[PDB]
Amino acid sequence: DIRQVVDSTVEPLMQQQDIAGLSVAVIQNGKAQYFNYGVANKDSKQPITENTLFEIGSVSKTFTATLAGYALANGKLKLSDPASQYLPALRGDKFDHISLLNLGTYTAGGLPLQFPTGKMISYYQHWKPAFAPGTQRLYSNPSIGLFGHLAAQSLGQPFEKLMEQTVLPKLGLKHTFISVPETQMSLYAQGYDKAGKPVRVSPGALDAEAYGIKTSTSDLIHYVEVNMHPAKLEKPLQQAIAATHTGYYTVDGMTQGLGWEMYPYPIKVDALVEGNSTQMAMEPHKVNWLTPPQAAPLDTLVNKTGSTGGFGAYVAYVPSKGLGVVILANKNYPNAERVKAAHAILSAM
Repeated sequence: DIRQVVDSTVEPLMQQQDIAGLSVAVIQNGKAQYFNYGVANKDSKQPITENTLFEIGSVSKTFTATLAGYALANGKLKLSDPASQYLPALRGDKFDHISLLNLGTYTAGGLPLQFPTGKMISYYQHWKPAFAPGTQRLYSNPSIGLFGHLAAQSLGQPFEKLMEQTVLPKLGLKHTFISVPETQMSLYAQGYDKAGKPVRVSPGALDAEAYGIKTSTSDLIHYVEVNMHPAKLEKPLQQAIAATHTGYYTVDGMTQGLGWEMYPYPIKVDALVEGNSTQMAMEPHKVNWLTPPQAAPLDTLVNKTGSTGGFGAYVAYVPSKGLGVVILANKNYPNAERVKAAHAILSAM
């Protein structure tokens, strides 16, 4: 049944892309299944399992967004608030008329894909917007980076503390980390670059917010499951998850939430791949706001891509169907291949 379709999509994928290790998790009706291939380390030949820890890159962005949503559920913040409101050092002009919403949906006005502490603050102070806030989407790590920081500020605690001592335990995730603890170190997969060379993500400002989470398929498919079915979560988390799956604007058939991107389901794999493409990340796109932001409706696909130097993560699920797939690899292989494989598995389910 499922095990054979997953095997016949991932094995050829892994051979084609020369991936050392791949774990896949699917969920249906609250029930998870794990399909594990290859090795976490090419030297040790440590096998991949659903407890293997991977870097998930920009999928971290959904965790950041849930953190911000938890701050809003607890009255610490409004999405319309100006960013300067939460950081004195940014007061003076610019960030007085850029909203938190703007920062979180990448519409702050031209913040770049990546950074060229307070020296990152200084980056922001010297930054010259290319466009009016709210007019164009430009995928940017510093934008969601500051979104998370500010959301942490509002709650009077540092990002890392909030995430690990508050937000993740309350999601039931005990194998999701910003910093991989010493006892779990051996579970941390080795990442390999385009050439097969080992590499782990390198620290950076507000990395924790943008691309700094690592987790296993077991914890990430659970994350996916409570994002689909939040009714057992405490109320502020429920409200938070509603906030992240709210659509605030459209950009080419894709409707933007907080961290999560959303599409009609079903969708052609071709429509799904072009929505996750290289230029839909690197090119600026004008945005049709939703004058009344739209609560999550049925027949929607939720997905997220995320990459590091040596890792390739992808998440896709359709909440109204209760269907979710997670694929974690210790290779940054192309996005198109990730959605193709996810799409196949979801269909078969």
